[PDB]
Amino acid sequence: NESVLKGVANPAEQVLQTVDYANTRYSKLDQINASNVKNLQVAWTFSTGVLRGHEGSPLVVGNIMYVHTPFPNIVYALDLDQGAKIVWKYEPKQDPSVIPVMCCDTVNRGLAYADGAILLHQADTTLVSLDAKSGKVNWSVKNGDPSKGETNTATVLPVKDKVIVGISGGEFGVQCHVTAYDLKSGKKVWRGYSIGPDDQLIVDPEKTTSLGKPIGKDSSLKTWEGDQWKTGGGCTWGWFSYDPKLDLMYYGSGNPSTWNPKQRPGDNKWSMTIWARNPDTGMAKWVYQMTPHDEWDFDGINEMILTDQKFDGKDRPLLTHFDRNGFGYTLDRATGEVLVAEKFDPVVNWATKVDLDKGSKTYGRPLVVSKYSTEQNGEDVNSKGICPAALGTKDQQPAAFSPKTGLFYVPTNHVCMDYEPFRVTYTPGQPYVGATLSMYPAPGSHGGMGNFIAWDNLQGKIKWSNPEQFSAWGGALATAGDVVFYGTLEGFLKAVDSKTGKELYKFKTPSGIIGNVMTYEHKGKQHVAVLSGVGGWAGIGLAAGLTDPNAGLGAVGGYAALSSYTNLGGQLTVFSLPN
Ligand SMILES: [La+3]
Repeated sequence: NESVLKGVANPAEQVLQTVDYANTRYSKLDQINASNVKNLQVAWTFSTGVLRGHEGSPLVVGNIMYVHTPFPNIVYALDLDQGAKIVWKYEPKQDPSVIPVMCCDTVNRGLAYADGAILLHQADTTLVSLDAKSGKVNWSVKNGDPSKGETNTATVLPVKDKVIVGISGGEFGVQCHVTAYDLKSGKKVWRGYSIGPDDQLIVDPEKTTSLGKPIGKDSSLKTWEGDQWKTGGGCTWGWFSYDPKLDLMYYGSGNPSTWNPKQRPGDNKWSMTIWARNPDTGMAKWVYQMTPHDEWDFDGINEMILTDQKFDGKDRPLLTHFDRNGFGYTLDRATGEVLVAEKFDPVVNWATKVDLDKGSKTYGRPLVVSKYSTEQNGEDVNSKGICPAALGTKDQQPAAFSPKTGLFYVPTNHVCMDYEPFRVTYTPGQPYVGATLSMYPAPGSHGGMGNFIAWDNLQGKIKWSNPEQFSAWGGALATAGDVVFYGTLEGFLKAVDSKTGKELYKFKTPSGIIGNVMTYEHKGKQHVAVLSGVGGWAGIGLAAGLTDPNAGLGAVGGYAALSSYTNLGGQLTVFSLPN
């Protein structure tokens, strides 16, 4: 919306979960700089009344802060003039059946503001637009049916007069889509599936290119055996970016449903693909599959940070992506030409590299290593030693970009995985996994499960990296004060230097941070705030109370020591300078 573009241009507000349309997560405020964030103190706190996983980050537009929760996805409107008093509250009624039909915690990844309306995508696949000053329902539409195993954990994307939302359910045999609804009306405009025939992919067979060449007719179904594409996966629970100068919406599709690969023959397109669609029509100008025929649930849902950089001496519209598979992709966001595809974790071993010799015949395909390939070892056989784990080198936690240092501050994971798949029959509403997993820290390092690194995407190199005991599940935020903020799973809110990376601030929030750092300015004073409350898929053992080491799809036993540092939470901590 133009409202959204109006809000981005004002740095004192946060109208998008991704800070800006480009998902740079870059703040122009420089009051809290690299030489005074040592002197940061807590401004005020606020609790949500909700436990389990608090992902995302609160909105502020003007003098009202909008806070979201996990299930049942309550929204609080806090009047900053009234001392964070709750102006209005919207607690929606949703059925508790929806929670066992969520793979990956009750998490919700936040709100969006557009044209005097707050838009919330509930866990039961319900897109609601609330009045920004009232909290009254303008309209409400159900995007999917959790009956069939379809939930939502992601946020919305408001573009012009439309709102494009995603759907989750990769672990439940859902064939998925990215759907746009009218801002004022709530009426469905178009729906572009990740999988299926060309008419609901919204693809042009002769004009939409992948790796420069047109994808042709029946691009999806040529890689699927029979009607397994209807149970085909490829869902959309990540962040979406948008370029107004190119009129293109960018997202990534998730896993090809089942975790057993020989039961799932073919390239399984278009799962695990960078998508670039039109906002009004929904049909894609270009696309690119990063992980053809996924064997490890390396969901390509992660944010695509849109940059304008100089590549090879020529200024080029760029798109940078940190996939779970372990490769930091740099792409032309206009053509789709894959420029850089290097590893941002040196212990990743499932592929030697991504083949980028333009005439290599394996062009654009990662060279899968035979020893770390779950299908080549076969069903009912344990694939030991795969790095990264199924949660990937980096999961939902969004990376930040600073246009002044030109680097990408990405919070990563340092865990690996034992993998053993097996055949499972699909049943609607039930899990469609087919794998027993067990995770552990990376074997040849400092024993920690995470790293906060800076990334040069124009050459594919790690400039510096800060190790962390547990993973770095908190979203990063870079600001013009040459500081980068991020939250750890022991409850720490850390601020480091933009170039050097040395820790400058460290504060213990009440629970582990899986949310993203935001900042705002109220009455001329800059405040930065972060949501606490551990969960997601790194805290699934604490969120669901799981005790078995193999439960939680392998992550419950891997993060066993996490309960020595934190419990469940649901608090928002706001920071500022003393002035
Ligand atoms: La998945």
